[PDB]
Amino acid sequence: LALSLTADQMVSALLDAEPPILYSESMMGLLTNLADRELVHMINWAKRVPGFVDLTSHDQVHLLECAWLEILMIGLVWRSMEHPGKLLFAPNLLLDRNQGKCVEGMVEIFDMLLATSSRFRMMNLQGEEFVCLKSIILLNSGVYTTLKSLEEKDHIHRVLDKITDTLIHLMAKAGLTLQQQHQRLAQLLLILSHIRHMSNKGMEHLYVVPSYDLLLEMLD
Amino acid sequence: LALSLTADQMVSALLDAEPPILYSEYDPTRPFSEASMMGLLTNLADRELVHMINWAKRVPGFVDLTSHDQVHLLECAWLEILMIGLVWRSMEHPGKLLFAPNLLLDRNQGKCVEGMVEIFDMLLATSSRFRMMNLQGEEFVCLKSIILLNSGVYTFTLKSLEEKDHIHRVLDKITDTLIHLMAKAGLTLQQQHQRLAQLLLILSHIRHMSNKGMEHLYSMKCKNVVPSYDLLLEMLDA
Ligand SMILES: CC1=C(c2cccc(O)c2)[C@H](c2ccc(OCCN3CC(CF)C3)cc2)Oc2c(O)cccc21
Ligand SMILES: CC1=C(c2cccc(O)c2)[C@H](c2ccc(I)cc2)Oc2ccc(O)cc21
Ligand SMILES: [Cl-]
Repeated sequence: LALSLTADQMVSALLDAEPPILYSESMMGLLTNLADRELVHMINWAKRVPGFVDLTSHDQVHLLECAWLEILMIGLVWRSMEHPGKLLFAPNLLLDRNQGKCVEGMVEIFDMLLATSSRFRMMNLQGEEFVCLKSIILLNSGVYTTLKSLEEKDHIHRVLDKITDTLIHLMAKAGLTLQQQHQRLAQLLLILSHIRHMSNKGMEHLYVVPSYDLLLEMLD
Repeated sequence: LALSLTADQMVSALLDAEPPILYSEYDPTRPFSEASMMGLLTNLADRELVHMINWAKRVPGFVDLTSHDQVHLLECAWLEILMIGLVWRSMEHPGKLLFAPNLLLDRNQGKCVEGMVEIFDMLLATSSRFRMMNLQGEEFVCLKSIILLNSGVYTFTLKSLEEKDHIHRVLDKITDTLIHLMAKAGLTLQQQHQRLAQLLLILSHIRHMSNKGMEHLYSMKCKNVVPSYDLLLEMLDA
């Protein structure tokens, strides 16, 4: 059924799955409390990504274990798009570069986050595109790791071809030429490589992580 | 000159500029210790790096950048670049990595170094994926150039914006080149989009392997790992 979705239906479902923008309640305390609350919505958001519930729980948890920080980051970067120089962690928590210095080592990631946000800005990324990218992150990041082993990986890649299709359909409908569609597709997906980088540097900086058993409980 | 190339001229440019396959140090002690295996791999990686600098200077658009940005892009990209070279070389060797034609290692010989087994398995997996996708050489040289230009672009003023804008134009051209090969090979427009995406999603995996690898090299206290920024600017000169 997830494989039979049209482009419009794919977008419509992902737009409906979007978690809410939460509010903040030492600076690590705030961000952590916040990220924990965003995490719970993310689990329930992931179950509404088409094709995700068609996976075993082992593979749902593995995809979530490899993607959770990329997912928080792309959401953060998206929120902040219309607030240059600042990171809109929450509407009552708009931090700038310099306030990143409050915590040692945080400055570096803060600046990468900002740059991404500026990149999305000057590409003028759309909310329709955003939700497609966020799902690609979910499905794509942990997939490169028996009877179920091959069938699941194939399913995931066929879904990903569908989100590709969606992204293209959206671009065509927006008035982009074929060449322009290809290019914008590549530009968006190359930015994902930067978000992986940021996720690894942030995951390193946090050394405070969802364990395999932890996430398995939340799906159920 | 760079943005005036055609698809065909771009491929040829990148194909001609490919660096050579090199051999490991000959007649090392086998089996290896955790030290000697790293010594062989490190001697080999260092030697590849010199060829990579001269390769980087032939990727269209790269020399058009100031010297500070060229060194920045290489700092960010060098291990990703060494890793995709490896993955490619190891495509027709299931379950094995072809570090050198005289150094073909399986999963078990990665256990010889604490922590390498993990990275090893990520490299094998990526290698299989290229095999199943049937990655061509023409596509490979585009992906390699894409890693070089893109990995560091989002991390560096009127001119600092001119340099980004330029890099993205070249990148936009390598993308056209990728598509043009896919069309020339006779894939449908849909198939073309899906393959382009599958390929660029893999770069995301390569970046993850490169960060982990970078973490691993720092882990076992290798003084010094990584080409320092100091080091690459030396080699970039003439
Ligand atoms: C990019 C970013 C942060 C960010 C992330 C890394 C570095 C950095 O400088 C900022 C921290 C953060 C992220 C994750 C985090 O996870 C903690 C793990 N949880 C505690 C539970 C187990 F005890 C699971 C803590 C802080 O705050 C955020 C948010 O609140 C919401 C969205 C993005 C971020
Ligand atoms: C991927 C890789 C290494 C590798 C693989 C797994 C883990 C790891 O830390 C390094 C290791 C390496 C050792 C020292 C340095 I300085 C750089 C790379 O040896 C290599 C040689 C050539 C090559 O193309 C890739 C590698
Ligand atoms: Cl939205």
